[PDB]
Amino acid sequence: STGSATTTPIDSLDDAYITPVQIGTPAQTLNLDFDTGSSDLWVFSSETTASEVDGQTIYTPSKSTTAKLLSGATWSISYGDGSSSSGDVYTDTVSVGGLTVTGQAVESAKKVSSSFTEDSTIDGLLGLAFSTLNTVSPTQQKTFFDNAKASLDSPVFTADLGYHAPGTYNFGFIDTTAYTGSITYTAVSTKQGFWEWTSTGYAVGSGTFKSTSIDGIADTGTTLLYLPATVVSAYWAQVSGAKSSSSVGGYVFPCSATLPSFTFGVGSARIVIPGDYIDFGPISTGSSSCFGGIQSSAGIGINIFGDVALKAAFVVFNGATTPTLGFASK
Repeated sequence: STGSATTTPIDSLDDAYITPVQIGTPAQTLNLDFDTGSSDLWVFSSETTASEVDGQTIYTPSKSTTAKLLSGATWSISYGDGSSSSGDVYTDTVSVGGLTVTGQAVESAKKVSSSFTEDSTIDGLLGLAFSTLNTVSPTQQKTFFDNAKASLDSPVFTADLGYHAPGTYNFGFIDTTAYTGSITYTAVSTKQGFWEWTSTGYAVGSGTFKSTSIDGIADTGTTLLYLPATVVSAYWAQVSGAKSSSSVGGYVFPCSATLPSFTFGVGSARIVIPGDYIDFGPISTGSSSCFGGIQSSAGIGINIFGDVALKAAFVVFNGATTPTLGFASK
């Protein structure tokens, strides 16, 4: 079997992407944030603290004939951005783009932190990292992809994120019309639970390519590109007036600037991020100071190939016995 679903930016900056997901019987459609950087599928629900819901669509398990409480199971998760959520667990039928999993753990939010409440466009998250990071206790649960894997024509999914435009998540097949040239595959370490790989280096604008290993994770759930301070400094030094602002929380630059591209290496291949992709607009409404899309990972503890990088490519998440990552231009 296969699935194919369109994923849509939540706002004009591509801060995140939502993909419609059918949960329960009859279907309850929720718009979820597909996150290759975590492994919980959780949703706003009829159990969510009422004050903490502001415009989201909720999952009501009592209205689903196929929902069953997973007795005793709870979950609790905190993300790199400081946000969090927690609750209990149902199993139910879950379909993404025509692909159906029965018995999927659907984690029902009792509590969510303010950033989730404040984002009315996201009804929950669908984790696509490795199931070893799933937070359900006392019995850890499998991700949607993990559950679907054996039924899929091929044990893969692909992320094809658009720049200021819709894109596609495919499950079980590689759309050879969706990219140009060939796909370069690179090794993955699952040791931390992530789609962790090593980039072979970088270039800034039309500059010469710097060969250097950069360990990081492919994370659709993170907006920006987080890299070592050396790399980030090298990039922003090519933008007149750019500086790191402790008050704002990263590199800013004059909104009058034309940004250079940023190239990253995948084995011998190269993915080019256009400069426009690195512009995240005024730090505040009307400001002439703009926020940069490439930021330092120092103090995160890991480098993150977030949406800024991934939307410049067609990305294959290969969940074969020996997982790998593929990148193509598009």
